[PDB]
Amino acid sequence: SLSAHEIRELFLSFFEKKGHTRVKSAPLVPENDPTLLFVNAGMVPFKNVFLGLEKRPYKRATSCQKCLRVSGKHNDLEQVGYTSRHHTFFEMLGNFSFGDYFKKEAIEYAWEFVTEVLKLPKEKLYVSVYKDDEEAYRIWNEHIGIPSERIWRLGEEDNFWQMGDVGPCGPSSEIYVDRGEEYEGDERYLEIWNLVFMQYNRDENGVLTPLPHPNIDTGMGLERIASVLQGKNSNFEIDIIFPLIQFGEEVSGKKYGEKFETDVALRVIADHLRAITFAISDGVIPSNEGRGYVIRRILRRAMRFGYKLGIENPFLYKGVDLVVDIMKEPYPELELSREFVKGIVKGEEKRFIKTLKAGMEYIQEVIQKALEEGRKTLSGKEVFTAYDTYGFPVDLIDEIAREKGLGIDLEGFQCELEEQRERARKHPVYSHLKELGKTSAFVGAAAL
Ligand SMILES: Nc1ncnc2c1ncn2[C@@H]1O[C@H](COP(=O)(O)OP(=O)(O)OP(=O)(O)O)[C@@H](O)[C@H]1O
Ligand SMILES: [Mg+2]
Ligand SMILES: [Mg+2]
Ligand SMILES: [Mg+2]
Repeated sequence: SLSAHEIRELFLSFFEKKGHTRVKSAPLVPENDPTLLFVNAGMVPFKNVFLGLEKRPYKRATSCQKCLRVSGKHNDLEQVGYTSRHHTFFEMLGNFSFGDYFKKEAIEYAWEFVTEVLKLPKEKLYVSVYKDDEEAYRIWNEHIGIPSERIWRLGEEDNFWQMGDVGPCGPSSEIYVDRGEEYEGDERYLEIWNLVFMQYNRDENGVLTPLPHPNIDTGMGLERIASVLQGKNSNFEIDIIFPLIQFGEEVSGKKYGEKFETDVALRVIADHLRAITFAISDGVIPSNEGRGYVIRRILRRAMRFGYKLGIENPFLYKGVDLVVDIMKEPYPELELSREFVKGIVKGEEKRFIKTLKAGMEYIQEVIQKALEEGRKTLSGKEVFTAYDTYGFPVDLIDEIAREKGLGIDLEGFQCELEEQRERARKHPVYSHLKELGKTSAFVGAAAL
């Protein structure tokens, strides 16, 4: 069945055998790249290798990179807690080939692990390849010997990965595990591995030119595949995250399997706990802008659902220990940051807790008040009060109102923001005008 810490260890040890020097996951905080707030894949730290800038001693490298999908174009923070497959923090596993082997090797080493290493029968496996990429279809169907009906040839939106507007990109291939007949869609056909084939380098005009030395990039979700092997139907039910859920059950008294708006918060605490744990360990302090404000948002949204559960006291600080204990094997580093990070998560809570509550009474007050006078949204002078007078993240104010079906007049919040940038300026983060709303959801009032 393999445990979480067993699958990760089987992955890295397996490819090491395939000539892949095991590398240590870089910190969630990008070293020399101010734009990319948080890492998001195993090829992030090696982005300068595929480019040809760096020349690591090894032509091959495997790693379990710590990822955080809460910024830029890959922002999942919204669906976190609403589904069973979306996390902020998550462990990505993968192999990378720096102009070494290619598709014929990337697949072989990818099929042996899934069948000869994960003990998943080859009768329920499924794969995908870029239709116009007969190169991969041959290896799969002909070489490896897989039936055609079990292979899908999709378009660009499904089988063509790119490293931005310009740079190395190319066709891809995904490995899907069939979960029976009781399920439907991407569930029954859970994506478990993403094999990316850097073949072409898109120029500034959108034209694709081949590379003289192709590359390989793979990203298998640890928690996601762990679900399969652990016969679970939720990434939140794995040996490493469930204890965190029950931790919520115990802090509130509530249990799993009853209401929808309850299982959510439970997943919210457990997930966000992982986020705010490794984050602070990798050098992030709750501030009012950029990275430092992403942790604060994640830590404040946990604070909210916790309060929605009835937990009227700082609790996440107790959850930091559980994480270190569950994650001290692959990342012993956390132990040293345990007490450290424990003081931080406890420091933030006792700071905003009193405000977080007062605010919940304010916001909810203008909710029923609004829907009575027939308003379908919250006024700009209302979401702002909660943003300033209460330090509530603008995204949170939105989620708190979205419950009753109410929205928030964007333009109002827009004008209201100008009514303060002109007021404060008449009677760090710099933001344009009319572009205030494209930054007000990522920076606090005190920093905006
Ligand atoms: N938030 C997440 N929580 C859990 N697993 C994830 C998450 N994001 C990605 N994964 C897993 O990591 C694998 C590699 O990431 P990839 O970039 O292919 O994801 P994706 O294209 O966003 O697909 P998906 O829609 O299933 O998240 C995915 O196939 C999936 O198994
Ligand atoms: Mg996705
Ligand atoms: Mg996909
Ligand atoms: Mg994918």
